[PDB]
Amino acid sequence: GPVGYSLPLSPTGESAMLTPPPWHFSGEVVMVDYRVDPDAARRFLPPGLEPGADPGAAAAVFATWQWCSQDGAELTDPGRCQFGEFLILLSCEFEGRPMARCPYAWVDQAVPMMRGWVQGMPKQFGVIHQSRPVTVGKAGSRLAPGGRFDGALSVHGRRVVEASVTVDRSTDQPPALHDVPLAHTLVFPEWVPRPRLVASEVSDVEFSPIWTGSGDLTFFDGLGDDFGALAPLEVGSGHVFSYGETLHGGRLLSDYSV
Amino acid sequence: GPVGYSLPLSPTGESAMLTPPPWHFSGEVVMVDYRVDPDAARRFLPPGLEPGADPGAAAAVFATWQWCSQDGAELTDPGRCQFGEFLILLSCEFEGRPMARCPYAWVDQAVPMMRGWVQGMPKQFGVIHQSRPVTVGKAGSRLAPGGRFDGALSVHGRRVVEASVTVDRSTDQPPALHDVPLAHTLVFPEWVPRPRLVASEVSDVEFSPIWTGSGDLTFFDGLGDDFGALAPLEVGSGHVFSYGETLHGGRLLSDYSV
Amino acid sequence: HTVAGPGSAGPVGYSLPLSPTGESAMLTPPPWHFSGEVVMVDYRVDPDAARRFLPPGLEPGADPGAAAAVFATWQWCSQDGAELTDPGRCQFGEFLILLSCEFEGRPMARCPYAWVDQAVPMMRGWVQGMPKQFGVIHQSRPVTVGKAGSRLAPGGRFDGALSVHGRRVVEASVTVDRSTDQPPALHDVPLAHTLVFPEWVPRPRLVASEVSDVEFSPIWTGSGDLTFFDGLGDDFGALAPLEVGSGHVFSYGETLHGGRLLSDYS
Amino acid sequence: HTVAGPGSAGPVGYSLPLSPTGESAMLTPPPWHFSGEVVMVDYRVDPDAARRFLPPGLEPGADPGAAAAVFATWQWCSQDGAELTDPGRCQFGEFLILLSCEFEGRPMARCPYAWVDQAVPMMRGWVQGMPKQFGVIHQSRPVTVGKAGSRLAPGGRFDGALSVHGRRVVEASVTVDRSTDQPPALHDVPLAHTLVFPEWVPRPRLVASEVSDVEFSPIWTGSGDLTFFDGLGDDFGALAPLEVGSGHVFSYGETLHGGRLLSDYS
Repeated sequence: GPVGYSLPLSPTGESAMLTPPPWHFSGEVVMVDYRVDPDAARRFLPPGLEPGADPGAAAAVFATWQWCSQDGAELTDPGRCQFGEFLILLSCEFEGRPMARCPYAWVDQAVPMMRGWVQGMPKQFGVIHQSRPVTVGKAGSRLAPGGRFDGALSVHGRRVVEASVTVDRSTDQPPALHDVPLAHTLVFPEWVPRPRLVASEVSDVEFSPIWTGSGDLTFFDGLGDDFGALAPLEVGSGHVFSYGETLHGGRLLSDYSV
Repeated sequence: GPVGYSLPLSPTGESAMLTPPPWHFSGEVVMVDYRVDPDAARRFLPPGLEPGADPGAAAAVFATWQWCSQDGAELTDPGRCQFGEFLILLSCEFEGRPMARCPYAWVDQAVPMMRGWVQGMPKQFGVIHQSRPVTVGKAGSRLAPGGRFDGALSVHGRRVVEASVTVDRSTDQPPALHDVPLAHTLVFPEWVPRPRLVASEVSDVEFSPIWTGSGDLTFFDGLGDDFGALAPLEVGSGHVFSYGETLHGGRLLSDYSV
Repeated sequence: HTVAGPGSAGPVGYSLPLSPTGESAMLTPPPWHFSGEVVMVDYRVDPDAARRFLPPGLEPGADPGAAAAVFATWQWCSQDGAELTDPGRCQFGEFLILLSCEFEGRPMARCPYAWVDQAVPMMRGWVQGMPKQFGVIHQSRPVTVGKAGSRLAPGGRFDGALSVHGRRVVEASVTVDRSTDQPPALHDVPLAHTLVFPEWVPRPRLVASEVSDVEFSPIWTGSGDLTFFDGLGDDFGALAPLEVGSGHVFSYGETLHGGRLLSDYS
Repeated sequence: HTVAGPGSAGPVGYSLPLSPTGESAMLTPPPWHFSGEVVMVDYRVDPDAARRFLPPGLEPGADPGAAAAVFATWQWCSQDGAELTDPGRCQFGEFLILLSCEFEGRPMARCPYAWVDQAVPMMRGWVQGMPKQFGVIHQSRPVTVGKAGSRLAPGGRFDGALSVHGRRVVEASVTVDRSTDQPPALHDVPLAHTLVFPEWVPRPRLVASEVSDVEFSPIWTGSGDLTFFDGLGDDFGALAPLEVGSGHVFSYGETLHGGRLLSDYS
């Protein structure tokens, strides 16, 4: 019968929408650390995932990614290997180890959306805009003190998040929530339901120098009251940097069996 | 902990991308029946699904849909309740009962894509164009003898299917492959794998008068050799009609257990 | 040199890009035929605000406060019908504002703002003086089978929405009650546009679009709802509804031929 | 009446839509600043075919067969920089063909075809005579961390693709070998355009775009590859490569001010 890593199944397996991991990623990030209501954050954490050592720590993350499979084949089709993304990250712990929970994420390409659900990452579809550094001319900012970088998310035609970073300095200190394991819930609707708590296993994590400065972040109505509960109480530092990793698969944290 | 019919989980369950079934559909269809190589068709049928009483019968189906949940809430946001689709259908049987297998499908909205995978329908993302009947002016065709209606699919920026129907007459005979149960394979990649063969349960199936005439159908390179194997040997009748149904859930055909 | 014509040298075309045979041109010469589906809401505008969008030569409407918000989806083609076989090339959606005005005692409509979702109609709009910009436009379509939508029948509801640069800026709804053969007033009068294009190295002209073979389906009418939201600026905001009137759902056809000069201001 | 200026009556603006304050206009007055990333392939074109795209006044290039296929992504803003805070408003991608030509002994480039993926740049292109249509344009970006891409270093590969109306019509690749400070010839000369807009109720002018503060990063050069596919018509097809030369990857900036008249054909 037909086969494949994913649908659609086909006689040779080549038609599958997704390729088996590992996948490599190289991206550009614009990120704002912020303070969330810890009581609201707790309600997005499933059983086994406990409040951060700093329960109020969150982040809003804009990124643009290029990705490919182990053979690098997607790289020659920039239309197939690129996507933009906006995510929320919440600080948490599993058995005393710091992690990040991603309660919400939006992307602008279908393959990364479906591949997100594969790993338990709750990706939906949206329109994501992000400033890029320039090195010539005047139409933009440089990676240098005073440089400003903006991000915006619209979902279903409504502008729901805007963020800005004005950088002051370069550091080798990665933003905390972008240098911990991500703990997701693997679950898929039952058509004819055993959620599992899992962590994504990554290797070869690499950061450019991090440009950091002041952050600004605003949420707007249009995603519902549940999302609104994660709006910033206060906004902290912003970071602009490049990031790479190899994403290998999942490790089971808990299947909630007894 | 947070809940929901699907990701993202949230404290009240409202953030979920998908709503529980049943879902209602009302659509406009442009469909071409064609002859496929029966040996190529057989290779797309999983265990338990056997060749049609007419193994060579296939169809190419363009449709535009409006859909909503039981409460009808999506209908007031046309941007959320509409999508376009192109599908291939192959004739098959399960335990002596005629069904259709959908080996390939493309849609232009994320919610229907993910909801397709929920039901085992192998939807990917593409750009789908479809002619619409007009009732005034000269810029189009009427639902009347001589009226022509076109469909086109581009995937990753490549034009891969084009079809046309010129209708001759109205009938009350639904196209065979659009009036049988659909048999899908429920399977999702294993991140840390028990495919199931299922049929979609529908009710309240309704057709407009069917306008039927000559069909034309062309495949072009750009989807791979596996897809190419399903190219038409011969092209038969085309049909233009409206269609409604309520989609309730799955029934298990086989879980391949022993 | 740019007109295909006797002894012409350079490349030619009705529009850019010019090419040796003229086939490359983005636009085709008129006439163009249109067949569309409309969801329209009549509303009351501040007449003093409306007046400031009317160029010299155009006087306030017989009812100066009469306006309309118009959602439409179109199919179009040139005389040879060639575009109709490529639905991806011959379809677009649109949202327009219309204001009641008059030229020398004759009712017309001014379109101060329009958004479309395809480039060819956008440019062709500028050619005729219609001020089209790009946006995302959604519109309900009647259904005839199933439950997922409304029928053209009493109680049927039809919605429209416009987003521009990722902000939701107009939402409209009509719930129809009854059918009539009375076309909405602002959809059955000449449109008066201003022809002007930026100077790179301007002399505006007031023109009317000449159309023929105007055709309406039966008109389904009932209550309208209309809301403007921030994101298009205060100039646009001045045209927000004071009160919202009847909504209309109908099909429309016409042939558009070219422009007639109302004034070149000499 | 359409210029904001002393005693002006009607609505005003640099372009449509006109409005009481002029704020609604789709376009802003120049100058505009550009900062971009380019992936370009030099190629050999049929010189006799190229000649037919050159209007009177423009002579064949010193090397008549020299052409280029250019992929670029841009950020742009007006003098006040206001657009830069809305990345969704200030970015676009582009694919262009360039042909070598001369005006009165001076090297220039003719752009017979261009496609962009945003409406404002499309219209602003027509304003300056650059024949821009709408398309989908993809372009590799260098990476500096990780494995999912190429570095600006020997062996780095960068790709570009154009689809128009859902058909894949151009694909290009560069594999870079070495860095240089020598800008690609067709990206460091004035562009000579034809100003023409359809008449609704045409007098073309040959113009050059005036730019300042032209700036190149170091240029990464190596082998180029370039393939045209059917779907843009035979006029465009005539410009397909006979042979493909060097590819170049670099960053580019300039300020664009306005047009200079080369000939109004009087």
